[PDB]
Amino acid sequence: NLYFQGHMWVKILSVVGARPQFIKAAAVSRVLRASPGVREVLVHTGQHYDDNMSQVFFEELEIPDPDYHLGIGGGTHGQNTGRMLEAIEGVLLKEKPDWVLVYGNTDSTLAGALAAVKLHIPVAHVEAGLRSFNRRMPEEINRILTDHASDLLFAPTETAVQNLLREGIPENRIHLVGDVMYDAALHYGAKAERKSRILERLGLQAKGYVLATIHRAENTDDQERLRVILEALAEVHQEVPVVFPVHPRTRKRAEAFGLGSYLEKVVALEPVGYLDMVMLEKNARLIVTDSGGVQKEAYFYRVPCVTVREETEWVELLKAEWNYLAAPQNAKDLALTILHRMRTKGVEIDLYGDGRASQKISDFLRKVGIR
Amino acid sequence: MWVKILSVVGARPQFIKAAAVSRVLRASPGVREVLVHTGQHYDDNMSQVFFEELEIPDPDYHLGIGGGTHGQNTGRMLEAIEGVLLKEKPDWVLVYGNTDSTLAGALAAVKLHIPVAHVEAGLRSFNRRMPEEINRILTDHASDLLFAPTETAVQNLLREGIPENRIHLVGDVMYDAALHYGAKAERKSRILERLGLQAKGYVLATIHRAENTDDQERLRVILEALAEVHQEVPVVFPVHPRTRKRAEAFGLGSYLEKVVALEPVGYLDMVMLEKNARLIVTDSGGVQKEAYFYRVPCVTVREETEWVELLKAEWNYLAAPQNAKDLALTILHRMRTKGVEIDLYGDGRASQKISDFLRK
Ligand SMILES: CC(=O)N[C@H]1[C@@H](OP(=O)(O)OP(=O)(O)OC[C@H]2O[C@@H](n3ccc(=O)[nH]c3=O)[C@H](O)[C@@H]2O)O[C@H](C(=O)O)[C@@H](O)[C@@H]1NC(C)=O
Ligand SMILES: CC(=O)N[C@H]1[C@@H](OP(=O)(O)OP(=O)(O)OC[C@H]2O[C@@H](n3ccc(=O)[nH]c3=O)[C@H](O)[C@@H]2O)O[C@H](C(=O)O)[C@@H](O)[C@@H]1NC(C)=O
Ligand SMILES: CC(=O)N[C@H]1[C@@H](OP(=O)(O)OP(=O)(O)OC[C@H]2O[C@@H](n3ccc(=O)[nH]c3=O)[C@H](O)[C@@H]2O)O[C@H](CO)[C@@H](O)[C@@H]1O
Ligand SMILES: CC(=O)N[C@H]1[C@@H](OP(=O)(O)OP(=O)(O)OC[C@H]2O[C@@H](n3ccc(=O)[nH]c3=O)[C@H](O)[C@@H]2O)O[C@H](CO)[C@@H](O)[C@@H]1O
Ligand SMILES: [Cl-]
Ligand SMILES: [Cl-]
Repeated sequence: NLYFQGHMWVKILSVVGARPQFIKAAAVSRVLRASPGVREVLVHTGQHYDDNMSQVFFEELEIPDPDYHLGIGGGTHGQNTGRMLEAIEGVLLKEKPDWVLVYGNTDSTLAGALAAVKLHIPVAHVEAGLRSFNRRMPEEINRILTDHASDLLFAPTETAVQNLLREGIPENRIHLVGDVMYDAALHYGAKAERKSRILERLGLQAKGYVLATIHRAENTDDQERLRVILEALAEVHQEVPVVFPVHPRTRKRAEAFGLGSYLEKVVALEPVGYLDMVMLEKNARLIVTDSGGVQKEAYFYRVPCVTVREETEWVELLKAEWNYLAAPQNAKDLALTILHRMRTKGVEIDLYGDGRASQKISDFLRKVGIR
Repeated sequence: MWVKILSVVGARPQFIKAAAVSRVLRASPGVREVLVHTGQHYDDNMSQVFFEELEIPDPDYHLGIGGGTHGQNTGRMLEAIEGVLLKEKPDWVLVYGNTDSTLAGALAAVKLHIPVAHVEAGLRSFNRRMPEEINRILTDHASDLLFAPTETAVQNLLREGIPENRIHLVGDVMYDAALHYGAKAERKSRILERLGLQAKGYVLATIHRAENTDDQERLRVILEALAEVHQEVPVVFPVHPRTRKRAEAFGLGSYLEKVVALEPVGYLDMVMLEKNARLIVTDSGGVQKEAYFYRVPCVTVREETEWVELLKAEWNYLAAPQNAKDLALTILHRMRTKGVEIDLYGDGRASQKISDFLRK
């Protein structure tokens, strides 16, 4: 035996529930699965369950079948989170992992953190420390409580680091690693370029359209806010075609509120896969969204962005002038704002790291040691 | 115009706090209170006895959730509490202390955008293994109003970036309760008579922290320490059912027969035992304050406490359970001590301060 023979396994269990969590997990899981002395276990809470919200990401992003599908979703915050909490705990007692990874800030994120910390299993938070400072948002609650329940905090931004320090989280548990969604954009771009012909199937050409997505509860749960958004987009479409993959939350609200006819006024799609989405974003003249990740991706592709919200967690994008908030207060103004910004670019700047946040995270999990 | 306050209570120390605050809210103009009992504590001697002897109004809801894991108790409470909130739509949800019930109620509420107010906010053990440290950090960070009992708790909240306009130093509602119920206790408690004890003729012990009961070696040290003490001065020991169950589980039941072990007692009986003890040994949060209220020296069987002013003032002493004999001696040696004269925890109107803030 010449070389040193290591005898130590760590079991890392990831908890995912929703579309953006599968994307982040695809970047991180792949590095962990390739890491010596790492056994990864993946739990799918069931929060997102339609194939174009879940299965399609497992296919295109090459994620192994979850070890557990919990089958929980569609309910209230109370039912989803409550049921996930108890179910995730069951798994934890079975699998007895050394670390629990949770991602972003869905109800699934919070359920996993809570299930784990009370069993004294160390929680690590991928995308830690983002603040909208708007507690009406369920996502803000989620990230605050998850962060304060975590033993490791993988911040993507300096602002995120500052947020955590300001809430008394000790500096030694915080690591600025950048953003794994940039890793993912880099890792899957060639496959998107190879495999999507969404542009060919919509008869669209590069820079000849605007891409839009809207699903924030505060935008969809209010009939008249939603109307401002659908009406604005419809106005924009007369000037530049608007492509709009429509989230199931958004469709369900549009329907119940009777606003369905507005979707005839733009190029509305079922929700798309990541590969088609990359191609759509890459080639847009402008992106209008209330998504977190999409704001970032627009910048990756150096496409201008409008965020239809009263705030963003991703403030560096505003400072760099790649992003611009426009709250949905009236349709005329929203539309005018969109058309004006279609002519803009931000400044050249390198945000979100080197595309290897996944490797940093894996390295930090493996070397923390038994406290 | 009128204001609706829904209160969530699960366990014994929450009933006691609720009693103080309830009496004042109910009596207050422009206020309905709805009371939700999660079911976390359910034995008659941990729950009904408090409603009855403290004349707490019947809970509008009894969820009947208890006896399971953290994840079962909390996740079920979360769903069940939310259901009631959807029905009642209060202006404020009120939580107390730091049980699994506390967290479920806060979390149920904040996702419905109902303002949450934390009664007894900002206490910190800095021991993140305690399920109660997590409960309070998360509850505090989910709350809109923070009723701190001490300057330390104010400081703890500011250091975690919680804004000062949300923090009110109101003292301790458990002081209110002690003052209000003191006379009834005097009139109605016959527990000294029943147990054959004389005033200042025994030590009072309670023990129930998870780190003391789930850990066999810690639990053994404690029970062994108390049995040694009892040889010198009788030890009176109302045993938390968790503690009873863990002691039976680890085969330490016999130590309970070597002191004056009791089932858990009512508040009135407890006040009488506390008042008349030579010294109190506990790992309870509330009992360490109460010993101070009755100028009875306290020994706290833990590595830390949230109530650090009780150490500062020499009314309370830490004794971690490392060694049965070291613990027995520390207990016996603290018996004839006393702390300095100082007023902690306010004027006994913490509840009315609380009530005023809510109405305004
Ligand atoms: C506002 C907010 O809190 N957001 C949180 C939220 O994410 P988010 O708002 O980005 O959700 P979302 O837009 O559904 O997904 C985008 C992805 O879908 C792809 N995407 C989008 C549409 C589509 O049809 N196809 C497709 O592939 C896009 O290419 C893109 O890769 O949940 C996340 C999570 O917990 O992990 C948190 O990290 C977020 N926190 C932050 C701060 O961004
Ligand atoms: C350490 C810890 O986290 N503790 C938290 C915990 O309380 P605690 O540890 O005091 O539990 P506990 O000792 O059963 O009750 C004592 C009462 O029972 C009475 N008591 C006691 C024994 C008895 O037989 N009869 C009786 O009437 C006594 O007279 C006394 O009035 O739950 C509380 C809650 O969530 O509201 C938190 O505020 C506490 N946080 C703090 C910081 O003290
Ligand atoms: C509270 C929470 O965790 N919110 C997140 C959730 O929003 P999202 O709106 O998806 O939140 P939910 O998981 O509660 O789903 C809401 C509703 O969408 C419908 N539905 C959802 C999924 C599905 O596959 N099919 C379906 O029809 C159901 O009616 C369901 O009740 O995921 C988004 C990513 O896309 C995130 O940006 C949001 O932060
Ligand atoms: C996690 C949590 O919230 N812990 C609190 C809980 O501890 P406590 O130890 O009561 O915590 P639980 O509510 O989880 O109860 C633990 C176990 O005690 C037994 N049991 C409980 C209640 C009852 O009426 N009968 C019975 O037998 C059950 O086996 C139960 O499973 O209440 C204490 C008040 O006394 C508080 O100091 C603790 O902070
Ligand atoms: Cl979307
Ligand atoms: Cl007890």
